[PDB]
Amino acid sequence: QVQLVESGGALVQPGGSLRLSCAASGFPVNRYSMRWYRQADTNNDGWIEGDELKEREWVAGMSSAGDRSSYEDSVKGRFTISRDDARNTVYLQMNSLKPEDTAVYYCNVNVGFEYWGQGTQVTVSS
Ligand SMILES: [Tb+3]
Repeated sequence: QVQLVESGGALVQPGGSLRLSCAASGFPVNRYSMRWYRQADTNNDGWIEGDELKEREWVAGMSSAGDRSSYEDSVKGRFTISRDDARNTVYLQMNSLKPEDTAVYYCNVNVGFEYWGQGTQVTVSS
């Protein structure tokens, strides 16, 4: 069936870089637009909990043909979305990471229903 599996989350120092992956099963990533979302840690405790789990912040997206990408303002220039069609995987490159980027990151596709993966956490902290 349709499945999305995020990986690559880690603890990173401020200013650091990371690449997240979203491995898709059940459909081809080069036939669907794919998006990254996050649920951020808004109370600076290093956890995503409670009302933080009721949020839906769009981070980045790329079109099915691969020729149109978009980013939320707060990450423009710092993050880059790409994909590897052979690995059926979408990536999110992060640079110049900030504490405000601490969040669980989720990839998303619409295959006749709206689907999100189980998420991977990035923590930006000292
Ligand atoms: Tb929290």
